[PDB]
Amino acid sequence: HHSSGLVPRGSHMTAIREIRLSEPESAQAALLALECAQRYAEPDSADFLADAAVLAHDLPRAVRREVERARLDDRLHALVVRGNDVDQDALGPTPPHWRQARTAASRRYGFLLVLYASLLGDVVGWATQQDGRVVTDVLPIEGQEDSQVGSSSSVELGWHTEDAFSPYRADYVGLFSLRNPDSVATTVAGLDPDLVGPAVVDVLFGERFHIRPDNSHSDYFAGIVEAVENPRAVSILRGHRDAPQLCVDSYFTTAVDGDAEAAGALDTLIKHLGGALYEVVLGPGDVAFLDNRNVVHGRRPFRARFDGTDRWLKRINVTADLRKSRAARRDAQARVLGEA
Amino acid sequence: MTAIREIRLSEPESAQAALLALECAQRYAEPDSADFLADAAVLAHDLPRAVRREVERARLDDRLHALVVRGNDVDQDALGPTPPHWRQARTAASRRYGFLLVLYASLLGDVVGWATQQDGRVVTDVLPIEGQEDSQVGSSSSVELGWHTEDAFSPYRADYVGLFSLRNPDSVATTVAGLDPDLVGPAVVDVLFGERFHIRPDNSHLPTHNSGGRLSDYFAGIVEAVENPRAVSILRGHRDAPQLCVDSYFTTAVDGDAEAAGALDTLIKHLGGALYEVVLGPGDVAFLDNRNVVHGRRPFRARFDGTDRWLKRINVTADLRKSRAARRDAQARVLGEA
Ligand SMILES: O=C(O)CCC(=O)C(=O)O
Ligand SMILES: O=C(O)CCC(=O)C(=O)O
Ligand SMILES: [Fe+3]
Repeated sequence: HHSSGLVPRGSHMTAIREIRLSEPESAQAALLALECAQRYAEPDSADFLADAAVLAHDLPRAVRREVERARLDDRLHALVVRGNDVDQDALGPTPPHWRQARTAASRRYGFLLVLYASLLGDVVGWATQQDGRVVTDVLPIEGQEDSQVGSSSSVELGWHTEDAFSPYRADYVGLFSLRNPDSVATTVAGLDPDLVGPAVVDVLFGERFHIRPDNSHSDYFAGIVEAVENPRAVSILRGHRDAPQLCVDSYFTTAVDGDAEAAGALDTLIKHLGGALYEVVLGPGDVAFLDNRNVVHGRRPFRARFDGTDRWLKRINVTADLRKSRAARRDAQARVLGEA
Repeated sequence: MTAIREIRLSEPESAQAALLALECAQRYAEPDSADFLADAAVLAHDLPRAVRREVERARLDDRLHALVVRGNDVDQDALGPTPPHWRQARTAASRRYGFLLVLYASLLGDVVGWATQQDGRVVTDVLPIEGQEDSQVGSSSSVELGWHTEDAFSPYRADYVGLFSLRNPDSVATTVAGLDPDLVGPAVVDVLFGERFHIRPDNSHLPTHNSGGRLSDYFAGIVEAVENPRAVSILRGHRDAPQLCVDSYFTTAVDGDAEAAGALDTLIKHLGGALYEVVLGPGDVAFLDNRNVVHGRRPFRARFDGTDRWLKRINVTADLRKSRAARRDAQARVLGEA
C-alpha cells in the first residue's frame, strides 16, 4: 500500500519526507524506466535529457504530489522514496570500480534516478568527477578504503556540502540504492539555529570564510587554481534568517586570515553539525534526495568484501536553475560543469 | 531561427487545456490562492503532452526570445466588458484565464509577484486606463511602452514574463528584442559585462500604481533602489550566450564612465532598431525569456467602452528558493514582503 509521512530529527519537523511506493506504483515507475532504456541511448544522453522533465510527469501522480511538496519545503533535509523494484539476480555483481559500473544491467536504475531527479530540477555533472558522467556510481574500490571519496569504506567520509567551494554546487544530491546488504548509512546534518548562539549565527552570515575546492576538483580551471590560492571571502549561511542556506566542508573551510571571531564561529558550527549528524539508510530500491542547500552529508565507516556483493548506489546532482551555470557548460544542453 | 517557438493548439488540445482550467476554477477561489499554487506544478502536467513537449524545448533553449501558445478557448460573450482599472480586473468570468496562465507558467518554473506591483497580485492585468495613456506602465495606450527587461533593477527579476491575451481587437503588437553579441562586437560586450550601470525601478513599482492603503514600508526597498542604485552589469554569463538586463527609461552609465555611457548608447540603438513585433490574439499566451529579451508594447488608441485590449500577466522564476530572503515564508510568492 502507498504511504507518505514526515519523520523529524531534533527540532526539524519535516527533516525527512518519506514516501513508500505501493506495488502498482513501483511497477509503473519500473515500466517507465524500462521504456526509456528501450527508446534512448543513455540515462544522461542529450536525446533523453531533452525529454527527461516531461517523461518524469508519467511517474505515479500520488508520488509526484509528495515530491513537489518536498521540492518547495525550504527546511527539507532528505526526501526518501522507498520500494522501487530492483531485480538483484538480473543486476549481477557490484563492479570493482566506477570505470566498470555503467553496465547494461544497471541502465534501468540510471534512467529511473534521472526521472525522479527531473521532478526536482535539471540533472548536472562535473568534468573532474567520474569522467563528467551525470549518473555516477558509489561503490567501494580496493585501495581507496582510507580516502575522502565516495569509493572509500574503512574510514568515515567526512561530512560536507556537495561541491561547497562552487557557485554551481547542486541544490539536491540524489542516491538510488541498488544493494546495501549491511545497511550502511549516509550521514546527514543541518543547522538548528535555536541550538547556536545568535552572535555565532551572525558571524557565519558574514563573508569571512574560505571554502577551497576538495581534491575531486582553460577559463573555468583558471578559476579552480584561483579558488585554491586566492579564495574569495564567502559566507557559510545565506538567505532569510528564518530559513538560512548552509555551505561548509568539514575539511576545506577556514576563516579569513586574522579573523579570530570567524575561526571561533566556524569551529562552533563544526562541533554543532558533528554532534547533530544522523543517518539515512537506503535499502535496495530506496532513493534519497538530500537538499544540499540545507544539509551536509557523508558516510559511515563500513567493511567492504570486494567479492561483487558490496553496497552500490547510483548518484546524481540536481540544480533548480540550469541556466545560471551556462558560463561553466560547453553549450545550452550540455550538463557537465567545467567542460567549457 | 527558433528564437520564437510557436505551438498552435488543435481543437482537442485547446478543449483539454480549457477543461483543466475550469476544473481548477471549480476547486480553488483565486488563480493565486495558496492551495492552488502548491498544487500548480502537478496540475500543469495534465496539460496536453504535445504542448508540454514544446514548452520543455523552450525552457532549455538559452537563446529563446518567446514561447507562443496560440488558440486557447476564450468565450468573449461570457468574459463580459474589459474592466476600466486593474483593481477591478479580478472578475469572476476571467478567473479561468488566470488559472490557465498559471498552469502554462508552472511548466517553466514557479510563479511570483511583487509587493509593489498591483497590490502583490501574482496574476496581474494589462489593460488601458483613462489618465495613463502617456505613462510608462502596462495600462498606457497612446505612448509606446518603452522596451525593458521586466524588473531590470532587481536581482529577483523573473526568468519568464507570461502574457495571456483575452482580447486584442486592433491586433496591438508586443515588442521584443534580444542582443546578438557578434552584431555589436566584443569591445561593447566587454563594457556591458562590467558593473558600470545604474538600473532604477520602473514607475509600476511606485505607490501611484498601487492601492493607497498599501503599507509605506512595501515601497522602502523600491525608493532605496531609485535613490541609491547599485553599480550593475547589463550582460552576464557565457560570452556565447550572455543574459541581458536593461531598461530603456531607467538605465544610465555610472557618473564619469564615458566608455560605459557610449556602450549603453550603442546598445539602445541596436535594440531600438531590431525591436520586432509579436501580436497576441485572444487565447494566445506568450512566455518571454526575460534573461534574453527586452519587451514593450506599440502605441494604440483605447476606446474606453469595455471592448479594449486585455492581457493577464505573470512572473515566473526558475528558482523560487533563491528569493527566500525577500518572501514572507516558504510558500509565499510575493517578493518584497520581507
Ligand atoms: O555513500 C553514501 O551514502 C554517500 C555518498 C556521498 O557522500 C557522496 O558521494 O557525495
Ligand atoms: O502589453 C503588452 O503586450 C506588454 C505588457 C508589458 O510589457 C508589461 O506589462 O510588462
Ligand atoms: Fe514588461
